[PDB]
Parts: sequence; C-alpha cells; structure tokens
Amino acid sequence: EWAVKESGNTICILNSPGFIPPQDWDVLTDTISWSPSLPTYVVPPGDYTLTPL
Amino acid sequence: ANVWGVRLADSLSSPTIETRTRHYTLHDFYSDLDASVGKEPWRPLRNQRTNEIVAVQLFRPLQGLVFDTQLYGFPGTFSQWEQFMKEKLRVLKYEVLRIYPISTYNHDRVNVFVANALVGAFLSNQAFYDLLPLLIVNDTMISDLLGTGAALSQFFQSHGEVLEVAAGRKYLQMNNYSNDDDDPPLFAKDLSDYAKAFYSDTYEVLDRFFWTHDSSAGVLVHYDKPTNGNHYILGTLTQMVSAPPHIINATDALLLESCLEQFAANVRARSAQPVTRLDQCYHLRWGAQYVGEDSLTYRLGVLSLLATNGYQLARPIPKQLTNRWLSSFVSQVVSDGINETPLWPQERYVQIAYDSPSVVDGATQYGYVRRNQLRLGMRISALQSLSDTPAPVQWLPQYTIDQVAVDEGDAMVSQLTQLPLRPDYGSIWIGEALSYYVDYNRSHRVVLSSELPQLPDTYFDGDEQYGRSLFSLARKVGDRSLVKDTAVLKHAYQAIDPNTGKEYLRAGQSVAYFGASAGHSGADQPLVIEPWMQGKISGVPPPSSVRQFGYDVAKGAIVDLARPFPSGDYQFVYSDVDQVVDGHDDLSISSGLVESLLDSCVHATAPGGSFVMKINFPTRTVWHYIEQKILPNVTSYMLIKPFVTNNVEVFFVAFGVHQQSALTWTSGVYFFLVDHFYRYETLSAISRQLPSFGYVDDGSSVTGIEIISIENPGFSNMTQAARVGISGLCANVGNARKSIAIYESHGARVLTITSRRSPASARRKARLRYLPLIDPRSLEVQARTILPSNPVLFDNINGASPHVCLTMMYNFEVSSAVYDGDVVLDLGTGPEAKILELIPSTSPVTCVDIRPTAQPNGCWNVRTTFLELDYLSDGWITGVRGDIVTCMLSLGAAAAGKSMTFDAAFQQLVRVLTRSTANVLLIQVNCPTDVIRTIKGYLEIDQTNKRYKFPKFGRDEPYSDMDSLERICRAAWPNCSITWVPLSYDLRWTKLALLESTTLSSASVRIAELMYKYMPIMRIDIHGLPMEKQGNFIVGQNCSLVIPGFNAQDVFNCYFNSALAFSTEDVNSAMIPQVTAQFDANKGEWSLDMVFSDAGIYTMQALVGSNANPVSLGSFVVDSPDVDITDAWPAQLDFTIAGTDVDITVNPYYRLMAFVKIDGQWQIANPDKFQFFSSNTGTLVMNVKLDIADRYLLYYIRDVQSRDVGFYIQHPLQLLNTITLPTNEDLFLSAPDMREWAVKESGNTICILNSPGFIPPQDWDVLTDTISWSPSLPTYVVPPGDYTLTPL
Amino acid sequence: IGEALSYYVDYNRSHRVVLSSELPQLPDTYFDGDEQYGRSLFSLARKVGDRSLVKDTAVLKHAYQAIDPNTGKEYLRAGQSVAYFGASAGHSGADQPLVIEPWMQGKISGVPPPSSVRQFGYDVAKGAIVDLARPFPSGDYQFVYSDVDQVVDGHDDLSISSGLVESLLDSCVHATAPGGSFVMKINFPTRTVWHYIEQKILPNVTSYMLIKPFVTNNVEVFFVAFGVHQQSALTWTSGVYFFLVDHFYRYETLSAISRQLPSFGYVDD
Amino acid sequence: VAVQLFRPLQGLVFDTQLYGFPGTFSQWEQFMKEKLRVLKYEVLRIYPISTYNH
Repeated sequence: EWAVKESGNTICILNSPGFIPPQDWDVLTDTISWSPSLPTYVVPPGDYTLTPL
Repeated sequence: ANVWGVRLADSLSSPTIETRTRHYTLHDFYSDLDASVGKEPWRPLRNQRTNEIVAVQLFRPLQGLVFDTQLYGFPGTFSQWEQFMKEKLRVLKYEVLRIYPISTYNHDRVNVFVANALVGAFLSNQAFYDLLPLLIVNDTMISDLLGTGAALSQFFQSHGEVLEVAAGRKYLQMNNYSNDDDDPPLFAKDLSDYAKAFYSDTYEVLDRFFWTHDSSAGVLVHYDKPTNGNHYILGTLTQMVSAPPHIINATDALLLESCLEQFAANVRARSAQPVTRLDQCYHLRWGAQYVGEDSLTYRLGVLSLLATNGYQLARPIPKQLTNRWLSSFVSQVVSDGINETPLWPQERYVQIAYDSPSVVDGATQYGYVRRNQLRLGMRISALQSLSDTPAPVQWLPQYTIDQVAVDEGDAMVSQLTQLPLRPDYGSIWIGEALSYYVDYNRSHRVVLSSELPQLPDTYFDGDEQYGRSLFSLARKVGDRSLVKDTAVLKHAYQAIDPNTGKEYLRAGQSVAYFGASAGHSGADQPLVIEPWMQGKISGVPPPSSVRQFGYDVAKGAIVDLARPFPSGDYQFVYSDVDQVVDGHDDLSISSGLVESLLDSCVHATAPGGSFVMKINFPTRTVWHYIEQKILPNVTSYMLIKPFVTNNVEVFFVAFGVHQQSALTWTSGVYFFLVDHFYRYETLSAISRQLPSFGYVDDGSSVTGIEIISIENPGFSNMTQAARVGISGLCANVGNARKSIAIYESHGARVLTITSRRSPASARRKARLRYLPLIDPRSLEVQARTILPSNPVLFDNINGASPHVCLTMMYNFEVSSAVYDGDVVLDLGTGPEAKILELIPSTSPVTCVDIRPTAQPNGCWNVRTTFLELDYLSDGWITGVRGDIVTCMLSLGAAAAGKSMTFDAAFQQLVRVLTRSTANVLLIQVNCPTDVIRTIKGYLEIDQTNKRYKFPKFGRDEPYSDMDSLERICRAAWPNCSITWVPLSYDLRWTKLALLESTTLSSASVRIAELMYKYMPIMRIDIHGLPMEKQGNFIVGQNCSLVIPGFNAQDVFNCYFNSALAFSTEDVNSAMIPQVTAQFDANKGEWSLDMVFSDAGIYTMQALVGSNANPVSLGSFVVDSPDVDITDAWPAQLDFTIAGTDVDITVNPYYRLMAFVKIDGQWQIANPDKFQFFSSNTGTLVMNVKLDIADRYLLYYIRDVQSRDVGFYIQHPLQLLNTITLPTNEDLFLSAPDMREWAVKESGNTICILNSPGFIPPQDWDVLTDTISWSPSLPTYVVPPGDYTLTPL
Repeated sequence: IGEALSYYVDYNRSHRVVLSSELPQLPDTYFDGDEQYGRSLFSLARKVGDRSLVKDTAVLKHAYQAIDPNTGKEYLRAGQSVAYFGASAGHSGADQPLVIEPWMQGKISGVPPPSSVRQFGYDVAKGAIVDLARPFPSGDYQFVYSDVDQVVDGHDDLSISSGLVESLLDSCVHATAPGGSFVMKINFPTRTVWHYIEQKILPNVTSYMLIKPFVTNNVEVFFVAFGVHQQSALTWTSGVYFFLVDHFYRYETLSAISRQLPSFGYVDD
Repeated sequence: VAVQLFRPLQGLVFDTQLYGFPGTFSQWEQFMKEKLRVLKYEVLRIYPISTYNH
C-alpha cells in the first residue's frame, strides 16, 4: 500500500481494500506501470508526494 | 484394436531395463524381524470411499501363513495386529540371534523357503526349532531342502527330485472388510489353499513330473525371473466372489492380477527407469483340454499375451484397484465381440511380434519365441496421464469423402439415442428491464383517437396465451412489480411543469398506493415502498406517507376501488389495479372498468396533484374516453412501458389534474404505440415456436436437446454402426456446439454426445442428398475419463456477446434477403459455412474463401462450390454466376489487412462485381449513419485518421462517409438504388437467438443496436428507379427529393420503423411536421420538400397508381443535430439559496439534465439542485446552488430526450469542481458519499459526517430540504471558514 | 538443478545469406536405445518443477521484446486475441496450462494481459478437441501459439514427422490474422524442414526469431515469425547457422556425457 | 416420520414385520440401498447391459 499525499492532505491509499479513486481523477488504459495489473490515473494539477505504507 | 468391448490405445510401450536381483541375507532377515517403522514388511490397504484400513499386504519374511486365521488368533484391528506381530517377530529374532550370532554369521545366504516356513511355524506355534539348523544355505535351496523331512509336510514336500512348496497368503483382510463396492480386490489370495508351487532346477524334470500328475485346473509358468527358482504354479478349486456379477476361480484371479499389473507397468514404463521383471503375466502351459473354448481363462490368456507384447489399456488404471473397476473390466472381457488382434495364445511358447518393443526375448534364454512374419503396424509411445475432467468438453467433428444413405443414419440415430428425458429448461432472457416512454409536445401534430391502434384481435387465444406464459416463466427477474414501479417513478419524477418551469412532484408529498397486495415474499406490502420512504432510490425523494388500498392489501384497508368509497384526498395517486378481476372475461367490461378507475383516480387526487394507472388492455375506446373527458382537465400526460415480459400493457401518467387546459393526442404517441404493438407481435410470434417449460423431448419439436450414447465403443475399427450414428447426430445438429463425455456406468464404458437442434439445422439437413461421415481419429486418441453432466437446453448462463448479436443480425438479414431458387454468391466465409444454413435448401451457392473449408463437398442436393481464391483479386469473377451477392464483416477486415482506405477497397469490389452479372448486392460497410459518437468499451472511434477500434477483440478497421460510397456506386452503375435497411429498431432478428439454444440479455441487445447504428448494411439493387436527394438531411431543416422515373398521378408512402410517416394523397394529414410535393410536369420528377422531427432511417415505397401493386424505392437517413456544448460561468459566484446562473448554448432538440457517477452505477442529480428553465435557442437553464461537496464530485450533463440515456451529450462540469470558496459568507455542505467523511476547518477537524456517533456542532444550520443526490443525506450550513474534506 | 536457460538468435540485415543446404541437421543416431536412455535419464533427474510453465514464460518474455522494423513499435500488444494450440490437462494443478493464468492476470512482467485465450488440442479440457493438421471451423486470431507435438499424429518415420510439421505450419499460417504473428514448436528439426520454412514462410513474413529454453537436452526448438501475411524478402542468416551448430554440439556432448550414468533406480553391484 | 415410494419399490404387499425394516430413516436408507445393490448385481449378472441396453 502507498499513500498519495497532496500538499497538506492525504487523498487516498493506492492499494487499500475498498479503495475508491477520487472523482476528479481520470483513468487511462495505458497501464504504463512495470506490472500491467497496476492501473494508471490522470491527476489534477496538484499532486506532490507519496509515502510508503 | 478392440479385444472384446475393451479399447486399446494405438501406441505400444514396454519396460526395457531389468534391475539385478538381491540375494537374501541374514542381516536382512534380522532387519525384517526388527519391524522398523520404515522397513515394516507390510502395507495397509485403505478403502477408497471412506479411507479406512481393511486389508494388508504381506512381504517376503511374512509369507507362508498356510493355516486358517482362527489358529493364528490375530486381533483383527490394524493397530493391534501391527503391535502383536511386532512383538512376535521381536521374540523370534532373539532366538534366531541366539542360534546364529551376527558376529560370526553376517553374509551367509538364507533359504527363503526355510525363513518363510520358520515364520509361519512360529506364528502357528508349531515345531519351529527343527528348521533353524537349515536356515543357512550350503549348496542350493532345493538341494538342501530335498529329502530332509525336518518340517511339516504342509509347508514343503519332496516328490522325487522336484520340491513342492505351498503358497502362503499374499493379502490378509481385517474385520472392516465387508465386500464393499470400493474395497480392494483380494484376488482370492486371502485363503490358505489358493495355489501350489512346484520348484525344480530344470523345466524338463517339471514336465516329466506333470506327465503323471493331474493338471485339471491348469498350471501357470512365469518364464521371467522367478521369485526363487524355476517353478510351476498349479491352481486350485477355490474361487473369488468379491466382484459381484462374476465368480472367478483361482487361476482366473492370478491371470487377472498379473494382466493388470503388467498393463500398469506398460502404461508407466520409461526408457531409463528399470523394473524387477519385464514380464508380469503368467503363461498357461498345461491344461488346455479342461479350459473351455470361450471361457474366461482363454480370454484372459489373450489379454496376458497382449500385455506382454506391449499393448496398453485405453481406460485409466487406478493406482489402487477397486472392486467396481475389476467387475467392470471382467464384464467388458466377457462381453460380445471378436478379437481383431492377430495374436492367438499357444501353449508351446509365448509369441512376441517382430514389431513388439518388448525386449524380454534377449533376457530369458528359454520360454520366448519372436515371430518374424507376425507384425503389428502401430507406433511406439507411452500414454500420458490426465486428470479426470469434471465437465464434458466441446468437440468439433471433421468430415471425410465417404457417404452413406440418410435413412440409415436416421435409423441408427433413433436406435442409439437416449432422446426421451426431461431437459433442465434454462432462462431465455436475463438482465435489467429497459423502458420506453413518450412525452406530450406542443409542436407535434394533433391526432384524433380514431387512428390510434388497438391490441391484436387474436390476443385472447390459446397460442398467444401459451407464448406469453412461456415468455413470463422463462424470464429471470426478481420482483417484476418492484422494477416496474422504480422505472415509472424515476421517469415520472423527472417531469417539468411548463408553468414555473419546476418539477411536478416535490419532496414531502402524500401518496396513496392503490391496488397494493401482499406478495409471495414475507413483506406484506409492495417492495418499492420501503426504499422510497427511506430515500434509497436516487431519483425520487421520499414522500410524506403512503396509504394502501386494494383487494389483497395487508397494511392498508380492503375496498372496491370502482365504487365510491370513504377516503380522504391525496396529492399523488399510484394505482396498479388489474382489470381482469372484475372484467368478467369480456373486453368491453374491461374498458368500462378502466373508465371507472379513471373516474375514481380523478376524484381521489388533489386539485393540484397527479395520478398514475396501469392500463392492462389498451383499445380505441379507452383513448377516446381519455381524450373526451380527462385530457381537458390535465396539464400534461406521460406514457411509459417498462419491458419485463411481453404484454401490451402500458402505464399512464397525467400531471396537473383538475385544471382546465387544451390537450390532445400527438403523433409521438401514435409512433410509440405502433412500435410497441409491433414489438409485442414479433416477440409473441418468435416465442410461440418454443417447447413447453417442462417438456419431455422425443424429437418431435424443432428445437430441443439431442443425445446419443454408445456402450463399449470401438474407434480403432469402426463397425459402421457407431460411426453412422455419430455422423447422423452431427448432420441433425448442423454446426453447433457438441460436448462429449466418456465415463463408467453399470459395468461398461459409454460415450455420450450432447447438442441442440434448431430450425436452421433442419434447413441445412434438408440439403443433404447423402449423409457425410466423420473422422474418428480425435475420439480414438482420447484415452481418458470425462464425467457427464445433466443436460440443459439454454446452457448459456449469461447473455450472448454484442458482437454475436451483431453478426446474428447480419445473418438474419442475409437469410431474409434470399428467396427460393435464387443462386447466391457469398464473398466472405470462414472454414465453416454458416451461409449454407441460413438460405433455403433449394437455392444453390458459390462460396469464396481465402482459407480451406472444413465442409464436405461430395454429397449435396443442389450445387454447392467452395473456391480457394481471394475475392479482392480480379480475373476470377467472370466464370461464376449469382443472383444475390452477400459480403458480411469481410470488406473492412480485408481493407485493414491490405492497409488501404475503405474507399479504395469498396471501389475495387465494385469493379470486380461489375465484371460479373448480379442483380442484388448486400455489402456490410463501415460508415456512420448518425453523428460521430463513441460507444465506450465496445466501439471507440476517432474522427481523425479515419479508423475504427474494437477494444474487446483488439482489431481495427478503416471507415469513410456514406456519400463517397453512394458516389462510387452511382458513378460505376447508373440506377444504383441505394437502400439502407432499417434494422436497429426491429426485433425480428431475435429469431435466430431464441429459436436456437441461445440466451439474450437486454444490455447486450442495446449495445448491439448502437454498434449496428455505425455499421449498416448497404443493399444495392440494379435495375431500379434512382432517387436523387439534394442538400442535407438533418432534422429541423428542409430536404428536397427528386424522383424522375415515375409519372403523374402516382402514390408515394414513407415508412419509419413499421409506421406510416405520410402519404402523397394527404399531405395535410402527415405525421411529420411538414410535407410539400409537386410533380413538376415535363421533367417528370416529383419534388418533395419536407422536414423530419426525429432522426433515423426512412424508406420510400411508391404505388404505381390505378393498381394494387406497390413498388419499393431507395431509402435515406436523417442525421441528428451537432452535439456541441459551450458553457460560460459568470464572473461572480453566489452561494445563497439562489444559485449562480450559467448561460449555455444547446440545440433546442436535445433535452438535458445532470447526472452523478457513484460507484459503478449512474445516479440522477437532485431535482432541487439543478433547475433548467427558460428553454430556448439560448438557455438560462443553470441554477447550480453550489455546495462545498461539489469540490469532490464531478457532475455530468447527459441527454434524456431519447430511449437511451446519454450517448449524444455527456459533458463533464470541470468548472464546477474548481470553485473558489469564500471566506466572507456561509456555505452549504453535505456528505459526498456513504463512507466516513472527515470535515476540516482551518487547521482542525470539527467532526465526522458519517460516524456511528455523530452530533452536529451547534453553529451549523440544517435546511428543510436536502441538496445532495441521496435524499437520506442532510444538508448543513457552516459558518464561514470551512473548506476541505478528507476520506475516513 | 536450477532455472531454465534461453538461447536465442534474431534476423539481422547485415548478416550474410545462408541457404538451407549448409544448415546442420539432426543426428542420424538420434532414435537409438542408448540415446533414448540418456535423454530419459536426464529428463528424469532434472528437478525443474514443471517444464511447460518455465519454457512458455521464457519464450513469451523473449517474444514480447521484438521490435517492428516499420513504425518502430512492438509486434505483440495488449488485448490481442490469442490461441493456444495443444493445451493439455495432464498436470494435477489446473485443466488449462498453468501459463494462461499469470498471463491473464498480468502477473508476468513482460507480457501485458491478453483479451481472451482459446485452447485447441487433443488433451484440452476447456476448449474444443480437433485434429490440427486438417481444417477446423475456428476463425482467425492475431497471435497463435502452438505446442502440439509431432509424435502422436506422425508415425515413427521421420519424413512423416516433417510433413506433419509442414501441415501444422500451413494450418497456423491460415489461422493467423493478416497482420499478426504466430509461434511454432519444431520437435525434430531437419534440413527439409528448414527448406520448407524458408521457401514458404519467409517470403510471406516480416521477421522471425529462433528461441530454445534449456530445460532438457534435446533438439526441440521454438520458431516464431512476426509480420505474417506481409510480402517481404527474408532468408536464413549466419547467426542462425551459428546458433544451430552450437545447439547440436551442446546436445551431442550432453547426451554423450549422460549415456555413461547408471539408471534412475538401480541396485549397485 | 414417513417415506413415499416411487415407481420401483412399489410391490411391497406383505406385512411390515416380515421385511424387518430398521424403523429409522438413516438405517432404513442404508439397509434398502444395500438390498437394492444386491438385487441390481444379480439382474446385471443375468442381463448384461452391453446387449439389452435399450
């Protein structure tokens, strides 16, 4: 699990059970991650850092 | 080859390497008597069914128990027996040590006969001390044991110079042995006197001895590494009764066990892995006279001869044998048949074929002879072991050049079938229930009640009742009333009052549920009431209260709703009172009941409310009464039908009751009712041909399940019985899915083939002059077990894929386009010819393909040719002739393969067809009939680069506009007469889906229609009147038409989905907004200036005049207005009760409202949140009433003016998400989602919105009515300074 | 013990043209008692787990790394329709070959998951059973994978095996998409098979590659061809010659070494 | 408390005590299963299914 962190906020958890992606995000079928199973999202302009676990 | 109902694999295998023999030593004797945990001289045998130990196997030191089990006194339980034997052997080992110390005697050899005799004597408490001096070997076992007389004559005996040793028990059974079905086969070796062994150094001396000794029971010699020395095994009269059907004496038991062991070794043999001995089978040397000619001993000798030479069973052999398997094997062996194998047993020697892979001939000096002349032309390999398949696997037969008479095939199919049984009827239709609705429009033409259609006259008859009952029974939905009520409420609440522009029904209304009843489920009320009260349904806000009136109601009161009854006024009446209860089985009385219920609903409702009623049987009298009485007293009306089963019923919704107004029926209502009746008629016609729900199939019905079974089948040498039966089944089925299964039943192995019939299958079968024959190689190969399953007619649990529905629509159109006796040329076909199944059997074909076809060619009633050529190439089309040309789903794929634009490939095909002579052309073209839009997930298309993309299948095809195609056709051929066939809104194509065993889902059908909208079928008829159209064909614009061929005083009728758009005689009575038409005199071209309200495909047919013969002309398409939406927000944002006003530009044709995407479903935005008013060319239809939660929700503006939501306008509100939150004034807030939503002020969190314990802060203010999409979610008013939210 | 090793060669435009006559051939003494014993011993004492899974993973990882000489793309893309000729349910784990599940769920790094997999073979438990040598009613696919052996439908004669190789090759070429690719397994490579490869396949394909995952010493090799049904001028290269010579030499030396070992379960005297 | 007999097992015309049924459903089921298995094996012995299948 990874924690996506917008400036001053915790948006969501990448691989938590029952994870609901934010509405503003957009999902693409490219899946350009190294593992094809993991998806890839398009994000609003504000997105800064991630924290493990 | 088959021996007697026993199937043998075509491969041959045998072990190759012999491991050398250990010589038994005294240290090994001590180790065996230690009974160590790893080296215990026994192995438990467990019952397969219950995994309980019932018998044990005795190894070398424990062999020789020759007395009755009562004398030994074994405990009878495996653990206690193990401990007792361990103690006994431990006691004996110490005595053996005492006489023979291990310090001195370590490598001295041990007489195995003396060891076994000593063990058996000690266990039987009988004079063991005499054998101990004879334990060590001096010269030879037989020489040292001959003439001694030291032990009892029961163990071993001396007959001159041959030593006779009794054979001890190999298996020992415990008390749990009950001759069960799955118990191990003991092979009669658990008795004391099953066999005797005569040991000698030379075989000649044994033969001389047996010259005088009787051999009535027959003697078995082994010839391959005997256990101790050259010996003869003479059987006894003891028999084995464990296999229930058959009783077998000792000799047959020994032969059976040896054959099974050798067959298992042959199956599991490897090149590198060696075995103790190559040959496991005993050989019968003496006793041929007493053995019967066709007894079990002779057959078992043949099987042993086969096993030695390298044959191997086709059926799998379990690792541990069972009684059922042995009984089935014996029953197979003693079945009927002949031995095709050239091998025949002889008592002189064991015959080894020249091609046999077995190498036992070299190892053994005497006893085996290899015959050079005898040959077995079979390959050498070992079978691969496969796990048993729980379910039958699909099989695809392949045909050959041989042909048989059809009558023989039919007779053998009848003989071999298991046809009479009860199939498990499946659900023909699944999925959610789509709805069709129409709304009142001011601009539409005034329509009198006289021309509205009725229900069909034959509605109440046995056939239609049967059809609708079958359709209702087969449909798989839950709580039809629930889904219908939800659909009608969702569609009714979205209505907008023309006055004040707001909705008709708001929150807090008081509703009355007429006709409520206690359903089968333990709810005692309609299912929709509780979610409606709790606000679960997104579209509808909860009402104030619900009162239920009906005959069968439980919570409410029971009344007669027709007569006046004591009840207070209500401001929304929802009635579902069935008209059959008091209809007295008369239609006029039903109409009178409808009128009475209308009067009751009008009286009950409020002066400003509304009411809804279900009309069970529509008719002209009902429409006339409505128009005459109630329409003047209402403001707007709504017709909605939710489709769950085929019925003509419709739900009527009227708004603004008790207010004077001028209303009338509109043309939209006429179109809706016409299409509804047409759909009901075609669905009933399709459904009437299906069998009963619980029928018993016997081949009479056109549709059903066809099953045959072959017991003990023979595939290596087909007897022209099973082959003909399977070929007849394949012909009857006619290119459908076939499942095979091989399993064990009642002592035999049976093959089962299951498939389904269809009317198309019968049509294909009618074309067979001779019955083709299959190639049984694939079934011959299968040396495994496939368990059977119960048959199901509609085996498709889920509905068919949209691509399947699309290609099936194409197939149905192709089949309907061809008349009897018309030669047709099919340009695109795969290896299997489905075109040969659709067309009538009278008309010939000429199939052109780029790949080889698997269909047989020799036997066909009419001319059927398959050509291995590419059709896009030229120079070949001249020879062939064809009246009708079909090319489905091939032109675009071929263009993509050669990497050319669709225009070039289409033109090339046109030139190729021009080099030929064909009146009618059917071409599948990739052109957009309507505005270019993308079907997400199934067909995504980009206007740039001119290409199509199919996600699920992964291919891509080019596309081009239809105008280029029309230009090409009219340039190449004058009088092209283009006709685009209406097929999107027609439901007749479901005949192939439903008559054949295939299940349909509503969503798949919808996706198929939307896909077909962009991939039409272009039908080109040469020698036809060319209709010329000028300008653009879009709704709301004038279209001019030119028809030069026809003369004056002619009639033209335009049709729109089985509905008459207008007629030339009565331009005033045109259903479309405007029709104007002039002959134009000398030019001879009628000019028709007309405008269409709704987009689609319209077909022109013309009557010649002064005659009753109509003539079909070309068709045309009308496009929808361009979907371009531009939204401009004001500079300032107002957060009061009056939301910001956003002016947008949208064509007035489209009706639009907001939707919310939550989880995987689409939710309707709250009616009070968005209010669209002042609809015009410029629309001030945006009253947002902004919210704090809007920063985390994306609102989509969809389109709801058509039968399908969206697909025309889906505009995200990106500017809505990015809104500046003021610090000066208060702000509304609501819970974004059911999940816990922490609310964050400046630097702190004040509370959790959806915590289990939630207490709102005292500063907040709660509105009377909510603004969130879910009505159950309240709305608060925070003081200035509350900005952000965080999940959980 | 250990994992599987993969040796691969690829078509290179700069290499020299080599005809089929100069290519090495399968040894004449391949079908002999001692050679069969040695190779069976090596297969029996290999301790590899399951051979099919590792071989398929290696060949797929090497196949998806193939670039397109035109447009500079990858021949194999996600969502392509695939077929698995010769599926077997012999193994205890699953009815379908174990390679399908990681391929479908995308667990394997190299291969993106495909849209759908259809299985054809004599021993298949999920798909239909057919005779692959003769025409069968199924349609076209973008990617065709074939692991059907040459010993069942082909008798012990080698010429019949070569003819069966040619027939399966024709079936695969007919069953593949106009712009797709296919994978073929050659159980017994020989000079006539190479000549058929060249003369038939190479004019009609855009690129090819020879791969062999090393799990057991034998002449089994994997042939993959990209850009099928596209006119091109292709021929054998020197790299293929070197790869074939090294393969044959390695098999010869390993078989000769393994022929001197005792059988699997033996008594030592 | 009771069972219903279908097309087979419908010839029981003698006294209930002559059959010696266990009197409990599970034991009755086991007893009748074994008796019917014995009768089935007999009728298979005299009538093979490979000849009189249909």
